[PDB]
Amino acid sequence: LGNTTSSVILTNYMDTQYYGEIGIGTPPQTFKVVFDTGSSNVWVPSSKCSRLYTACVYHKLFDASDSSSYKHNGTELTLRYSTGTVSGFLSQDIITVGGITVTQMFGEVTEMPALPFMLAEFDGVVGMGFIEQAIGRVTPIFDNIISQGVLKEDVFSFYYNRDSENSQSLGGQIVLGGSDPQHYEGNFHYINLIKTGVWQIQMKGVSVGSSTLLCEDGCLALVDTGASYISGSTSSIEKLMEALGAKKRLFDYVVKCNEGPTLPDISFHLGGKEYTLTSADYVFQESYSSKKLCTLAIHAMDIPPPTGPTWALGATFIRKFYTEFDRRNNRIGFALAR
Amino acid sequence: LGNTTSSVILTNYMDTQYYGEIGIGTPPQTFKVVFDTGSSNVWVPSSKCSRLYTACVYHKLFDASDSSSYKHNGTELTLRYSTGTVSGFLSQDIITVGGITVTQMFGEVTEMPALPFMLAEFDGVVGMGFIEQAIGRVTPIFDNIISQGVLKEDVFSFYYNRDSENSQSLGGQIVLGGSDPQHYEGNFHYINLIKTGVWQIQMKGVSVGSSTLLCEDGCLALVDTGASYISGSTSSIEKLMEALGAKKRLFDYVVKCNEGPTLPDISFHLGGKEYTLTSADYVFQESYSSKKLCTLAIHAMDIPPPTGPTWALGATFIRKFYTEFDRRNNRIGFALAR
Amino acid sequence: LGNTTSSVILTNYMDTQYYGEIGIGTPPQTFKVVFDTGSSNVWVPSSKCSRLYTACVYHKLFDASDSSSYKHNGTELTLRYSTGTVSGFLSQDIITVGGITVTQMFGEVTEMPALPFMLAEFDGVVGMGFIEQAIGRVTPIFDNIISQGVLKEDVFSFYYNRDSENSQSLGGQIVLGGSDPQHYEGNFHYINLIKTGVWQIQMKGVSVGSSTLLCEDGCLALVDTGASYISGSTSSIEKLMEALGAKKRLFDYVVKCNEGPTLPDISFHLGGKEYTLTSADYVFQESYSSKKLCTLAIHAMDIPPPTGPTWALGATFIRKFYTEFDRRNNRIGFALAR
Amino acid sequence: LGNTTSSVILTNYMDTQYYGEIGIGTPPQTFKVVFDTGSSNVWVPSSKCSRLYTACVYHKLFDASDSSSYKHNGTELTLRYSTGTVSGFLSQDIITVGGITVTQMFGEVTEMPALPFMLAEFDGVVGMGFIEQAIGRVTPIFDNIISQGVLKEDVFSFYYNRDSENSQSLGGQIVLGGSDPQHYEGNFHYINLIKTGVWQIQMKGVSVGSSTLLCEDGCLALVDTGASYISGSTSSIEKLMEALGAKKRLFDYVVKCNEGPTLPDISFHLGGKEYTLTSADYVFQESYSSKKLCTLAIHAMDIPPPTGPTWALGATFIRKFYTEFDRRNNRIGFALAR
Amino acid sequence: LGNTTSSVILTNYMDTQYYGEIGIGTPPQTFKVVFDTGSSNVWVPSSKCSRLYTACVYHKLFDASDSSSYKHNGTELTLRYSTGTVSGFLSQDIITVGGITVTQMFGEVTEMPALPFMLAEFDGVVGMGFIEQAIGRVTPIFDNIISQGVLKEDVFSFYYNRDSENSQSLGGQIVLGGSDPQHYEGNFHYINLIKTGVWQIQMKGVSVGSSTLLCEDGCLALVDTGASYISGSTSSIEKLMEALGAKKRLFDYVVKCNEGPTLPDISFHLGGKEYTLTSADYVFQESYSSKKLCTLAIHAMDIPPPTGPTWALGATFIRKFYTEFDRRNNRIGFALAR
Amino acid sequence: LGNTTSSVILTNYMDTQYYGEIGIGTPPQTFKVVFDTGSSNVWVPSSKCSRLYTACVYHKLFDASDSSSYKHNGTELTLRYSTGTVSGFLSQDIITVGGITVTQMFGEVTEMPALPFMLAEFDGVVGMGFIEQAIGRVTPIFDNIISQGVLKEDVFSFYYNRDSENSQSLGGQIVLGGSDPQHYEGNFHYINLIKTGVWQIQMKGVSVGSSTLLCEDGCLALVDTGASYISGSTSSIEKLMEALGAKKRLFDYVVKCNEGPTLPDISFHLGGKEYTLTSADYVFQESYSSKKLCTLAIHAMDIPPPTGPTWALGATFIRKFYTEFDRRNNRIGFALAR
Repeated sequence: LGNTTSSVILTNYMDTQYYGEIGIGTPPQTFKVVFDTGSSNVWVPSSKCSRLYTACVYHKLFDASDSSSYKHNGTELTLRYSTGTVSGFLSQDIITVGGITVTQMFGEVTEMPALPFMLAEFDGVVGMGFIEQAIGRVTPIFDNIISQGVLKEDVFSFYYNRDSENSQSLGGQIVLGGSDPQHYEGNFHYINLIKTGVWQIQMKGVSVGSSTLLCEDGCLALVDTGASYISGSTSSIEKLMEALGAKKRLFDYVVKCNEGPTLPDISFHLGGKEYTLTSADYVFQESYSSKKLCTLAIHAMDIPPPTGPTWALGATFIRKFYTEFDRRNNRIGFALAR
Repeated sequence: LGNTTSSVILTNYMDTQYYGEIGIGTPPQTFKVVFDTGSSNVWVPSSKCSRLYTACVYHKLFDASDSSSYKHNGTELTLRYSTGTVSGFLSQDIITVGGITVTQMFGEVTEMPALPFMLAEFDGVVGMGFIEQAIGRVTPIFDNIISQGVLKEDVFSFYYNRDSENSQSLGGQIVLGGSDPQHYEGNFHYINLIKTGVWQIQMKGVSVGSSTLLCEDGCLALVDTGASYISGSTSSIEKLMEALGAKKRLFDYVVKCNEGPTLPDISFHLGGKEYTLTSADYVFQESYSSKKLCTLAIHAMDIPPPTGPTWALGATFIRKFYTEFDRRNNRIGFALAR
Repeated sequence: LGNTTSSVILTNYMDTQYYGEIGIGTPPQTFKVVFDTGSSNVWVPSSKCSRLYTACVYHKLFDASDSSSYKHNGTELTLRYSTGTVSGFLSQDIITVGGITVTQMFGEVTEMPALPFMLAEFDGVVGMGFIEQAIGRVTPIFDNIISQGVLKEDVFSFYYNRDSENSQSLGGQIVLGGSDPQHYEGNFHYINLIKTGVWQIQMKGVSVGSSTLLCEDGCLALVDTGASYISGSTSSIEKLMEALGAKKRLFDYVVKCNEGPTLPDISFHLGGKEYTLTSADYVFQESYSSKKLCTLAIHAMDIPPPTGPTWALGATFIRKFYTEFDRRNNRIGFALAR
Repeated sequence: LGNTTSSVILTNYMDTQYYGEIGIGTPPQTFKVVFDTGSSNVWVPSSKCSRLYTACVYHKLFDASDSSSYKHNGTELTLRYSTGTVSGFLSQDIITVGGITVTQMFGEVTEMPALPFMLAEFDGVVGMGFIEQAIGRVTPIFDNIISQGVLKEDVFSFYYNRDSENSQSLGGQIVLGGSDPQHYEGNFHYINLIKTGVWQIQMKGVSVGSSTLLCEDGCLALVDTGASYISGSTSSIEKLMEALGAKKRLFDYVVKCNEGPTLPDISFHLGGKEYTLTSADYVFQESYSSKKLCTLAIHAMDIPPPTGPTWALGATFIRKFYTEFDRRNNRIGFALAR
Repeated sequence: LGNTTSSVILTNYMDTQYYGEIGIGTPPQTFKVVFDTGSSNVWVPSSKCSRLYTACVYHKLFDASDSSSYKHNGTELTLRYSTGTVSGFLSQDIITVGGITVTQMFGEVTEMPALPFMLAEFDGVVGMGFIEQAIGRVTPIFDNIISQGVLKEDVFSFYYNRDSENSQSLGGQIVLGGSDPQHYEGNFHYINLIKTGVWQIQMKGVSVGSSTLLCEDGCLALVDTGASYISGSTSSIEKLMEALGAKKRLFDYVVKCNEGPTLPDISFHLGGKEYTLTSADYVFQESYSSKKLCTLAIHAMDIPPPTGPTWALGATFIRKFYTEFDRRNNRIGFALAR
Repeated sequence: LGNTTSSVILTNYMDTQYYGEIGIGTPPQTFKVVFDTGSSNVWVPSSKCSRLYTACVYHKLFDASDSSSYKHNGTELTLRYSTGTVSGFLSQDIITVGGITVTQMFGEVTEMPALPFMLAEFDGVVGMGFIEQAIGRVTPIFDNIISQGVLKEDVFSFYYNRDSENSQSLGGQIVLGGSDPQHYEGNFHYINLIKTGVWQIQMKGVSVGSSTLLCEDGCLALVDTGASYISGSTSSIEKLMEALGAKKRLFDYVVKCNEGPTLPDISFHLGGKEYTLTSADYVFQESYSSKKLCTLAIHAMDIPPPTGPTWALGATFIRKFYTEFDRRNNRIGFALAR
């Protein structure tokens, strides 16, 4: 341990994508990345990404030939998420994350599909997960930063803000090595991980207003900074949505915008505490008109073993509760807001 | 040289005006002022300003008749900024800035144009530039603070925050006599002034996306805490804006609001570091609508000789990079703001 | 009879709620109320309304202990509407309605459900119906005002305006004791009530364009100032909507906004006259785009005996036709506009 | 004392300017003027106003050279309002106000600032305040009308309507010598002036929702027909706005438009009655959008001694309460407008 | 052939109607008309159009009695389009089209249905089709203009612009007698007509991204300047929409607005070339929100023999490709843009 | 009389300002100027303009001290337009307009009001009116060009384009000594000037839809290239706007944006031709929203004797009709622009 922290300011795109800058190379090539506790690899698109993929013409590409600290590896890799898949090869270089500099093995991505990566405002991903789930067992970036012995504590924290058209306010902030009390209130309460290797905790029930109608007898909750939404299994979400009176439009679940504020609180029972989102927290009140339909920030996602079936607590949850991921103690701390 | 630093808390109005409070006279008459490295005089509006100047109706007015420590001078002065002019006369009184008290000659302004000053939340200006550029050869406030030999270093530093809808967020901060490590990370990187007497450095190139398409044979950068935006020559900005796909209007440049988030990076090559802004840093993202127009915090400003032609790096730039102004070593230092 | 009238200016919320001020107590506690010909009791929320109900934390509460004219009664009551139900107890106090002061028994409401009363911009309800339908046979407020012998005529009238974003114009007006010719044109034509005790008239047919396709052989029409919409039985409305080419979205019936103006007039045959709404009168033209769906201000409502089955002519109808409720003659007068 | 009352019809521009017509000279030159209880001088723009004052280009100009009943005076005068200043010189001529003809000294204004006067639909001002506050000790118009002994009572009354998109709606009305019972209901309630010479009364408290949180040890209220809004001291309004959740901008305070309708009541305790405004009365509701900002008709205005510190009750207040100004008994009467 | 061209500037209404001015009569009565290669008759509404039809009260009517060049014919005619039907009688008069004057037989229309002609922003139609499909074998207007021998070439061209809220730019342009290179780039490539008498060409396939999944083994394509959209048979469009992942909302096919840019190019194989529309060309991106649904500018239309079954390439196609209809050579030329 | 024509390319700013470049002095100092048939003097802003005139800070300033061909005069002058006034003094220098060089007396302007000139993209004005209306009897530029006997005809012509978002579109064009057949079609139609000395013709009537409801006994039309709009007397425009259903605001008239496209034609009867504008020609269609307000390019302007009362036909009109100004025959010719 040392005496420093490093923060990275995040851009909020439409409350569904949150990303910040890293630099790769000497001199640094700068990319927009999602900092993702739900995966463990660092990747960006390659200058060798063939321009067949519209996604690669529309994102910043890493040119290894322009860095005097680049070292070749070549080993191939396929990274696949629950919503999309990328593929490429391993390279080594220096990565700057809020003026921490760290030598890191990462993926230069050469196959990058339009679905979904044309919708991505970010270029790549910095996996904040554990080595146990890293592809190619490449040492994750946070472990390499812990190895430097500069960070005040072996934790990192996430603030995700609510988007506003009347402010140019920060979209979010990640702090490596600690937390920022400006963005939460009170004190952390922690829930221990079921096992090291995944940012996943036991959940003891999910209530809709007055009744634990879901997850009686327990279920799993991934805390996923790379997911836009709160997610459940298709069956859990069907039942949640019936309880709310929301219905599947064509693609998504909606409520009449005026009735949004009549919807019940949703509480997630974690570590003896109730983490409660109100309807204002989980419905996109694009308006409050009785003539308009409004979407909810909750979706089905059937996550396969070994990680799933599980709920995923993504940006929707994180906007409400500032989150501290504690590697030393294998636990996740939450605090409100702000 | 002593052992003092004073900080002044600043208010951020709409990401365009940053100002703090000074007290003039006995008893103190308080004023909201911009601390401005692009000018070297102090002024506030005067009680002798005709109320046919509506700007004077809408601001705090120094009344000499209520100050027991006032000393008459009466010498005429006119101050010219690129967006407007003020005129009045010189007076001397005691000024408090962050618990430092200094006897100072300042302008009492009696002619204060509606455009731009009806649009100012601030009342006046504290010039932080050098005596060389002082109108009427009046000794600047920072030279007079140095002469007291209380300050630890002959330096001052600026932190400009992003806008907030929260009361708790600090709008910004000036430190007299040092820098605040709580608002920057990594290390300072320093560029020497072309010449003492102006806060202007050499700029080695401006790149927009993946091309050094501007300032290719070097140019000038004024580091200007009193400017809201980044500015360049009309021809430089025309070229810059062609590359962004932006439309020129009367006073600004706009893009379609849906286009904003995906506009390219802009980098400024200063003293052997690239200083990169993303679109989130220079677009006022107020909507994601394809039907609406979103302003960029970059504009044309043709500054004349001897200082210009020059780029000016204002609040758009300083928000991302904590800035230290070093009078001892005639240099400017940048570090990543937090 | 006397020589006075009393008017109360109404706020229009989104063309679906219309409410104005009454004061209760000495000194007066002011509430927002809907003036409702479809019920006969006065009620407001109580200071004794337990804060379990989010609705009670979000509405103004009557504190009996702060009125020197309050007299206890205690008798309990349940008031239930077609869309929601309230419950509480009877109290007596002085109620001011446009500077008429009247001693009135009313309900202090202690049970107030979030569905629908969290959507209510009004606090309570002033029932303008007859004693025959009053709960607890509490003398309705208008009968108590008639008893004073101050009103020029034993009638009351309603103006409901169309909402506009470009005006701060009156939302509506109720006149006790007469009418306001500024808000209608021409002369009233009256339809007699089927029976005293309910504001309900015989309807002789409903035509969609050129054909009385509905209510041949007669049907009932409640004139209901407490209802947002024109309503029919589920079967009547299914057939009306098929005739218009409107369809059930998920929650509501919609048309493409561009096709709104192609929809046929709807005429209600009352008292030998045709009361005609055009499509502009019954469709919420939130836009006129061929890319957008627009909702209609007509809904199904199966009203149970003894009052139903019946149509209900609520705000949608009243916006078109200024309405005079004539207690002396047991009839309802209509006139256009304006 | 005689048997005449004259009414003047007023135009309502956007709920912010209320003005009627006077005729000056022989033949009459007509002017749109605000009748203003917060000032005691009459002025109109002069033909001698330089056309470099754009405000003079855009208004009606009195030309002395076309009036056979003009009498020269020529004494300089300056008039200062809280939002701007006019300057010119004194002239005498015949003025007709509602079919009363009076010989009157008025200001011919030759200096008329673009801000605020380019934004005025009106040309000039008829001061209805007392001689005590008259600049240059000029006898006010109402004192000269009283001296004719034609008026029934030494009183005048104001009715300010809500805005309308209809041509038929009367914008407002001033009655000279009485009040119009057609535009108020219930009874007048009277408060005595602190002192003759100013239309200022004692205010006993200002409450926001269910709490007397302002003016708790009493304060001052100017009843100001020439002001658009209700105003308080900066500190009073900061506190008021904190309680409403409103954001301060340059010239106004805003809330999110969806929040407007549910903002609390504001009450003004005047002479043993509470005068209550709902949010519909003080919010310019232009939209119900969560993304838009809606202005409040309440602002900060620090009026200096001897008149201030004071609240000012302008058109926001007068729209709800018909106001009678009684010079005989040095009092102000309020009744509920209709 | 002569040496002139005639252009007519078109108004773009919502990207779905395009119309320009013609004058009929001496002196000219001016009408808004769609210039329609998909029909061959000229018609406008008649002054003799009974006002039963709301469409006729809402459009400009031709009064024969006010023209000194009107000559009676009387022969009746019914014109029916794929979306609506009109009926009336033949008249002769002088028609001015961009200052070409031509004696023309046209239909005075006396039966004009609200569906769809109440939605029409245009008054009438100028059929640019061949005599073979003219009703009453009335010589089409372009043949009568060719007969004058004034036009530089026996062709006419169409430019249709994309609508913009930030410009008052031209909606479109038709050029009789040639083309305007300001509105296309590069050189025409032509496809020959299957047969003279219809503006219809052979199509050799329609691909969605990478695969000719439609129209393998050939199909027909009408080039129809009177159609808003690209259309196919119901079966072709069902399959196209499944391939895109679009679905039938209630009335129309939609995609989530954010996913619009992920949709594949659509290429129409005509004359050995691929005419490619991107998703930006065929989806109405009224927004790009993940919370909103967006409609496509492609619809089913089962066109009956002898002309159909066929695709129709209407405004959606024409916006992308500037179109030259070449009567001399019986072919259609296309060029991009602009 | 010689054989030269010169064209000057104009820039279209927002359909409201049309201007081209002139060069003054040796070496040339370039200025953006409106070519204005409604005035007869040339002026540009002067370097002697006080920078307390913010308009002068924001425009190009003629500096006599940098011109070797300058000749002093110094005579004061003031120029009055209907929307503002400029003042300064006379100077002589060489002016180039489209490759014609002429020695010219012009105004150096030292007083330049913020309103309207802060809103001008142009710097100054080239008066194209007659010597009769020249302030200070200064010979107008076109009289001095004629005296060189280089021009083919004693005429000049104006083309004003519609606005564009394209760079390639020419904003407009003035031809000195002829007309450009590339920008008009059909034949010119000529009206003789009421009198030489003003570009004013007789107008025989103004019709709105199907009724000559204005200028029924004849009136005056100034053909004014320096005016943005069509203007009439206040009373004429009130009547015109009543017929359009438009609302009057401070500086303009608006309709609901959805109403814009269906507003009636307006025709101007000039010399035995009707000149017809559709709503597309005089509405700034920025939206089709029922909630938004759309400005008309028609306004009230009361021009005084001897020139007025008069209508003025500005850019709204000239955009549709190519205009030739014939000094040889004292007439104005119109043809349909293309």
